[PDB]
Amino acid sequence: TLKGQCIAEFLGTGLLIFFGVGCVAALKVAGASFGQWEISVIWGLGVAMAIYLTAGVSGAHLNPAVTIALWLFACFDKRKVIPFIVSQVAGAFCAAALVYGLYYNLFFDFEQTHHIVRGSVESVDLAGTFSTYPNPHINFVQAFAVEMVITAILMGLILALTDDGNGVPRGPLAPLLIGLLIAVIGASMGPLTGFAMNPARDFGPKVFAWLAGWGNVAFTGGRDIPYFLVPLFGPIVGAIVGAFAYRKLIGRHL
Amino acid sequence: TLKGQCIAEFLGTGLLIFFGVGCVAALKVAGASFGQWEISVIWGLGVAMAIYLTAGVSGAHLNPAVTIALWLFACFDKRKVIPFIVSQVAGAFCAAALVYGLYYNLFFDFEQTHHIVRGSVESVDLAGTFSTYPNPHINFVQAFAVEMVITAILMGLILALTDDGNGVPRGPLAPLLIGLLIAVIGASMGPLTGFAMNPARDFGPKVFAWLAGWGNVAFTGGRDIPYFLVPLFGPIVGAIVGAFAYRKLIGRHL
Amino acid sequence: TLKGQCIAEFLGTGLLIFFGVGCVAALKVAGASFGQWEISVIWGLGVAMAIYLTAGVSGAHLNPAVTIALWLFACFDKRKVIPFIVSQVAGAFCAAALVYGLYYNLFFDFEQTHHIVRGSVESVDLAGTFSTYPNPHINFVQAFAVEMVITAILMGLILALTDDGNGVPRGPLAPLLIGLLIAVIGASMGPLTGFAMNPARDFGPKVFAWLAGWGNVAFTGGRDIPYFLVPLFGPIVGAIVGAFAYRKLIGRHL
Amino acid sequence: TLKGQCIAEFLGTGLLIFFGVGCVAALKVAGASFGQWEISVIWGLGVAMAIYLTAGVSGAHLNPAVTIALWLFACFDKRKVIPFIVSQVAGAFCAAALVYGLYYNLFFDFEQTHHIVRGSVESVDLAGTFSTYPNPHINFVQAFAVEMVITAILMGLILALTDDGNGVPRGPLAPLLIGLLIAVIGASMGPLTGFAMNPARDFGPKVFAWLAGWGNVAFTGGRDIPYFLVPLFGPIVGAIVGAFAYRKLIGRHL
Ligand SMILES: CCCCCCCCO[C@@H]1O[C@H](CO)[C@@H](O)[C@H](O)[C@H]1O
Ligand SMILES: CCCCCCCCO[C@@H]1O[C@H](CO)[C@@H](O)[C@H](O)[C@H]1O
Ligand SMILES: CCCCCCCCO[C@@H]1O[C@H](CO)[C@@H](O)[C@H](O)[C@H]1O
Ligand SMILES: CCCCCCCCO[C@@H]1O[C@H](CO)[C@@H](O)[C@H](O)[C@H]1O
Ligand SMILES: CCCCCCCCO[C@@H]1O[C@H](CO)[C@@H](O)[C@H](O)[C@H]1O
Ligand SMILES: CCCCCCCCO[C@@H]1O[C@H](CO)[C@@H](O)[C@H](O)[C@H]1O
Ligand SMILES: CCCCCCCCO[C@@H]1O[C@H](CO)[C@@H](O)[C@H](O)[C@H]1O
Ligand SMILES: CCCCCCCCO[C@@H]1O[C@H](CO)[C@@H](O)[C@H](O)[C@H]1O
Ligand SMILES: CCCCCCCCO[C@@H]1O[C@H](CO)[C@@H](O)[C@H](O)[C@H]1O
Ligand SMILES: CCCCCCCCO[C@@H]1O[C@H](CO)[C@@H](O)[C@H](O)[C@H]1O
Ligand SMILES: CCCCCCCCO[C@@H]1O[C@H](CO)[C@@H](O)[C@H](O)[C@H]1O
Ligand SMILES: CCCCCCCCO[C@@H]1O[C@H](CO)[C@@H](O)[C@H](O)[C@H]1O
Repeated sequence: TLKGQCIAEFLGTGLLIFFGVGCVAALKVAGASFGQWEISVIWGLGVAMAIYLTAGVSGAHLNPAVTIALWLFACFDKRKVIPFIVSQVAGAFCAAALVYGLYYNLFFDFEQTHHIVRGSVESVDLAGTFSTYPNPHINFVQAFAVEMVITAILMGLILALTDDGNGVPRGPLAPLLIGLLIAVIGASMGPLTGFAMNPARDFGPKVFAWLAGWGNVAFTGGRDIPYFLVPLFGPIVGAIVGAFAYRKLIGRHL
Repeated sequence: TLKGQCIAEFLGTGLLIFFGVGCVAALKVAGASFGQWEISVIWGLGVAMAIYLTAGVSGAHLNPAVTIALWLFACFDKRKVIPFIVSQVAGAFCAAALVYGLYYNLFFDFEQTHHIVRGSVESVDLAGTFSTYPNPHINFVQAFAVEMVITAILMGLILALTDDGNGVPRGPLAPLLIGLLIAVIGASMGPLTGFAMNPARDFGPKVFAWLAGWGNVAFTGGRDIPYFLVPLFGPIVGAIVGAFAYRKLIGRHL
Repeated sequence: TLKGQCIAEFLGTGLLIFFGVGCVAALKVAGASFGQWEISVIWGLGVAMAIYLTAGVSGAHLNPAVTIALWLFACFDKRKVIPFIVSQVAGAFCAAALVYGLYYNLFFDFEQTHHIVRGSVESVDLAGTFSTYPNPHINFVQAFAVEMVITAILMGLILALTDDGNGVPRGPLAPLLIGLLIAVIGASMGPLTGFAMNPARDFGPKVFAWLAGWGNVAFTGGRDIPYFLVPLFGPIVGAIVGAFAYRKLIGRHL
Repeated sequence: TLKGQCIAEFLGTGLLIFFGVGCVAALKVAGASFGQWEISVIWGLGVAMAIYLTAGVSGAHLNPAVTIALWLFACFDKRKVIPFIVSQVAGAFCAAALVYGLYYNLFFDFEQTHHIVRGSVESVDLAGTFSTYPNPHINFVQAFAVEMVITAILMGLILALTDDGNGVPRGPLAPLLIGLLIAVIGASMGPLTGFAMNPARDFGPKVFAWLAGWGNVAFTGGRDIPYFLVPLFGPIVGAIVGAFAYRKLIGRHL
């Protein structure tokens, strides 16, 4: 039932944000030792678990860019596109709230200790706990290209890993492999834009940080062009290219 | 036979405490370099091995919260609930003793070198080798919510990973995936309460540290409200919610 | 179709260079925390994904040394040897360009900040982002022996992991295991020559760095004997030994 | 054929020493960043590959303690016990020589730079590249207990992971899981005695270091009681206990 699938998409998306935002909070306000690889593998494995939990019900999109691409290139029912997307964004938002609630005290003590004013340009770093912001050395267009390229890779490899007509079927290994895929993308490209690749994963938590005291910088990242636009459209404009490229360059040759 | 299952639960629970408490001892008194992720993945993989060793005999609960939840939502024989729980706690206690016995000299030389009085409030850090204690910035109720939420997630995902009617069956991959699940929980939430999620895993070693010279602080953690209560009830009150949530939100939609 | 296989070899080789060169760029110009193991596992998993993507089409050589060895010991069609090799080198070259394009600004700001003249002997370190260079303490012949030994091991274990007549078939696990194989080679021998083991993986990006401003040092590494020769021939002269050794010492005993 | 099995045991044992001793050399003389977990996982995965390579031919013992235990509790042909053990020790010795040959220059430059006299008590640290030595805070008997306990665990879990009558068969996952088992043992107990658990893995390289200039300390570790005895007998006296415990406590209940 659609209602059951929307619930799964809500829970699955919330689950990966819980693990994801959770580990970044540990790094930022709990002093945990996490390198780029550790942060990336935790996000990836977190995603794998979310897939294992919801694949049997909704098919585990847990990503608006993936839903839209599967609609355009996988015959996914267009009537379920918006219901899935609203569920994904709602789950991400709620999970972000839950993580903030559990780490609550550490956020305030860190801001107090380091004299950080939440909502200021300097608080964007802590806001990074919830969503993505661009590397200091790159601009809007450059950040957009990054998200576009990595999401295309994400979509393309998701199709390849789940395409049973491509080599030996992965079976139950598929979700795990998708998690490791996210891990290598995060390790190789993460320093540039925080490998968002998912509109729900970014906007939901951004809206929460906005409500929790970070204000407008949660959306702009302290940049002239409001940054939230990149994690919103770059992934969509990227998953479509990825899906297209797979069928034309790999599938059409299987 | 029940006697055979209690032996397996004793060994399995002891095995994961051996690996778990062992790596934390290495970190604390042997100067090993371990970040939050490393500590978490070792605990998780340690649990996976314990499952591989005992699943075929007892079903590998190795956790009182899991036993009680499987009794309430999986038709697990109620007559085996207490026998399993006593075996789990006894195994955890013994393994803790074994690890202390192997690292014995390093404990005393570390305390001597750093002028630490075992049993004092400052020795709670070393006591952390055996069991869990709350992050300095959070209190009793906050720590209780953490354990409740993560154990619910643990139970829920354990059911999802072992539910063959949910997507493609994991088969022999299940235990490993459960280990990785524990790893991501430990990495994302571990800095808050040491992701106990298991009454036997915490109480058994706490009782040992109590007997080995840490005294009352082993139970209180140096807090007004005796901390041991959290790792004792939070997990139980959490595994039940998790089990419930799975059947109602995911299973009922498969 | 051969055209379809050359496209897959181009994409697959480009994919592993993207992830590989990407993570090294993060380490060198983005300040990411990556140890030898992290760098090695990312390269390995990156290779695994490239295999999953192309195995079903071309068989996933993604390495000139592997193509030549499979031709000499696996009846691989000799008419496809050169088409595969040109595709592999072209894909590696293009991916290197793409990674440089995404990290563009970080390269210049790093060189500016650390007063590094691109093209100078001191810029060889940054050039290391794209390809391999020898450890300061070893010379040409020593570096050649390293690449020869590790590629022989690579080829031999690739055959063993994919040989269904050897123990229990790995099935869909094969690519992942090959990735982990590369990871352990990189961790144990990587500090010596950057575990190139693949002519396309090294020459393509070297030619790019040459064109992007590093000049002649991209090829020589600042050594009397032009270093590029080692990653070019050592792997070939090594994959053949490895393939030979497998059939004679292991296969002939199955 | 026995000759073919002895060759596989020689190669397999040599392979894991190559990866193992290789990564420790990187850490000690090549300045690579490796924590206890990284070193442990590399050794483990290295062992997994050695198993994948030789399991189909010899059954992949690659360890005298395992051969002897399988003879006493698995009906392994006693006529092949000594031939296997000589092959294991010879392979370990040769691999150690090969690793030293590839890292040759780094050893001398490190000793020169840090004014270390090879053969002196202070050179035992570098000798640690090849084999195991006890933690400064523990003595002979304590080190013996460690090796005994961990090898018993090793043997017992190897039997459990390969016992198809125990839960869902692992199939091709078995070797990998055994590698991860070694990884968690190394992470939790490695700081105490270098988790030798294998007479061939320790004696062979010790004999090499002895011949390569470390002299008598290679065998004694600079201790009154010659240390080499522990990695020699502790594992044997431990694998037997482990094998026994498995059949009596787990197998007899399947
Ligand atoms: C299983 C799903 C449970 C969802 C619980 C959501 C709990 C939200 O948590 C709450 O969020 C508030 C706003 O950020 C904070 O101010 C509170 O301190 C916090 O407890
Ligand atoms: C599940 C629904 C959660 C809704 C968002 C609640 C966020 C509460 O968060 C609070 O917001 C206040 C106003 O910004 C801030 O001043 C506080 O510091 C912050 O704790
Ligand atoms: C699913 C995502 C839909 C996003 C629709 C656009 C939401 C824009 O949101 C708006 O962004 C501005 C940024 O400066 C702010 O000034 C506004 O307060 C904020 O509400
Ligand atoms: C296979 C299971 C073996 C269980 C052996 C338990 C060994 C306990 O070990 C002992 O514990 C004592 C109390 O902590 C210490 O004082 C001793 O030094 C130590 O050797
Ligand atoms: C397997 C059964 C083990 C029972 C617990 C034995 C713990 C012994 O441990 C010892 O306890 C003494 C009293 O606290 C302390 O003074 C010592 O420092 C400590 O080594
Ligand atoms: C399976 C777990 C059952 C636990 C039952 C409660 C055990 C309480 O244990 C008690 O805790 C107090 C804490 O300050 C101490 O003062 C006591 O000495 C100690 O025995
Ligand atoms: C899906 C495959 C897309 C291939 C795109 C290749 C893009 C190359 O990228 C370009 O490379 C130039 C030379 O290094 C740089 O100067 C540019 O700044 C960069 O954008
Ligand atoms: C996909 C085809 C890419 C072809 C290579 C383009 C490399 C452009 O790279 C540019 O090269 C210039 C000349 O070396 C340098 O001076 C610049 O600093 C560099 O950005
Ligand atoms: C598939 C790989 C084929 C490689 C063929 C040899 C290419 C050599 O390339 C040459 O190397 C010299 C190094 O100093 C340079 O001086 C030249 O400018 C460069 O073009
Ligand atoms: C595939 C198996 C190849 C085995 C090759 C063994 C090579 C030994 O290597 C040699 O060892 C000597 C003694 O340590 C050193 O002095 C030499 O420098 C080194 O090259
Ligand atoms: C494969 C057979 C290898 C046999 C062992 C050769 C070890 C050579 O190693 C050499 O040994 C000399 C004597 O100790 C030392 O003085 C040198 O420093 C050392 O390089
Ligand atoms: C398979 C392993 C068999 C080992 C048999 C015992 C080998 C002992 O070896 C001996 O050890 C002594 C240690 O101080 C040295 O003095 C000798 O030079 C050395 O040859």
